[PDB]
Amino acid sequence: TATLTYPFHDWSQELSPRYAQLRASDAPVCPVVSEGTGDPLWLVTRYATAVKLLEDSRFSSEAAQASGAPRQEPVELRAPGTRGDAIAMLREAGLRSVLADGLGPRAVRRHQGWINDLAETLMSELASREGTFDLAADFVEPLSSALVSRTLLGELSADERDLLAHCADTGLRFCGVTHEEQVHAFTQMHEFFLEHARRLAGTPGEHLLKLIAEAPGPLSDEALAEAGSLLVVAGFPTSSGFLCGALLTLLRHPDAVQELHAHPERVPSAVEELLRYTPLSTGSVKRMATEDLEIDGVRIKAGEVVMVSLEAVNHDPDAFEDPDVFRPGREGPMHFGFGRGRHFCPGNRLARCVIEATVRAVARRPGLRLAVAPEEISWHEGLFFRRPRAIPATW
Ligand code: HEM
Ligand SMILES: CC[C@@H]1NC(=O)[C@H](Cc2c[nH]c3ccccc23)NC1=O
Ligand SMILES: CC[C@@H]1NC(=O)[C@H](Cc2c[nH]c3ccccc23)NC1=O
Repeated sequence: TATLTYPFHDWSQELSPRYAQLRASDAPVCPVVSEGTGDPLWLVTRYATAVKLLEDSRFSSEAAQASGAPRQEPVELRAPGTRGDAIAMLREAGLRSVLADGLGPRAVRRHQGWINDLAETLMSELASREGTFDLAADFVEPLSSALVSRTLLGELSADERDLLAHCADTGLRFCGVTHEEQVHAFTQMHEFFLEHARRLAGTPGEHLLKLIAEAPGPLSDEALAEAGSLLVVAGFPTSSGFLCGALLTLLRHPDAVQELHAHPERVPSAVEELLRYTPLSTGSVKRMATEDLEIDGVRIKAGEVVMVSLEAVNHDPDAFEDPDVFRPGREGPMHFGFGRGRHFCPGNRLARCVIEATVRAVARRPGLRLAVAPEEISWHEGLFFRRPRAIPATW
């Protein structure tokens, strides 16, 4: 119909041109309709409006996650009949900030050493390869797998890692699998943690699941299972998608990489520019109005859901001059790659650490290049978190 359906099917790094058109329109909030559910939704694409939305206490993230809320995703992201309320269930047990605690600066200082070791080990193995090699399979996959085992869940079997990864790729989708396959993904994940979370949390290590389980009524197995599913969904396809996308951005900008090779102290700024420039989610961050309000003049009624596309905001020319240029020296406002306000990614420091290690491993080795044109890269169509099927590269 004449109301836009959402999302915009921009599964590659080419952002849908619709986002810029909506940004330039006379509306600061645009009504859309969910393709997967038919629910009405509002969509924000301007940086200035997005700041107002994500800093407004009248907009609730948790209320937008509740069953029956208008939503963009085709299937509810919980096992049927369960809360799907992991952060609140941790808060209920007295686990104030266990998430941010176990992912903050002290955790980076524990893990950054082996993270950089592993990035170097992986890249050094690639430096010995002939012909074309795959940076997705042979760099991003082992690095992200080690990240999830060592920092989030505990030492996983290869079969366990393969299983959780498949559940993430199957359930976190707008399309490409059946309804039944999508629910079975969130079923199989929840069933998986109900049985194995206690054992995983009990092994020696610093992993977040152990911290959650071993912090001060006892922690129910349903809450520990909800925490496991939370860490997979929030930590696994995001890190793997982003690292793949960041590598593509670097390979597409050899002049920038040459600068980082010569001046490695500029890597942290390049990390921030990657977080702004490289797209990740194909949907949007969402919030529910808990009372009638106006945002930039547009009246929103209690119960309505307003979305912000982080990609659209990160490419807003009102915020970032030449927004479609990858400019590591950039000194613009804070990017939205980790969101904004109360729900700012609590994994942001760990993510920055793994991104930095990846950038350094690339910048240290001149000659790395994409083996084919960018438009020939194949993409997993329909994922919430963009990811190419492979990244063929050569020296
Ligand atoms: C490059 C990697 C990552 C990116 C780009 C990213 C991005 C984001 C963004 C944009 C949000 C805000 C969502 C919103 O406002 O509704 C968020 C929230 C969150 N992130 Fe990250 N993330 C990454 C990695 C991770 C990792 C490794 C973890 C580890 C578990 C993690 C855990 C979380 C959690 C639990 C939330 C929910 C916070 C809340 O709703 O209050 N993230 N992330
Ligand atoms: C993480 C699960 C849960 N659900 C939410 O809608 C928000 C936003 C969010 C952050 N990371 C995601 C990965 C996949 C889907 C949604 C999200 N916060 C939550 O904690
Ligand atoms: C539509 C299905 C799913 N629902 C969400 O709430 C998150 C919000 C979000 C936007 N960009 C991100 C990057 C990393 C982690 C979370 C997010 N995105 C989704 O795609």
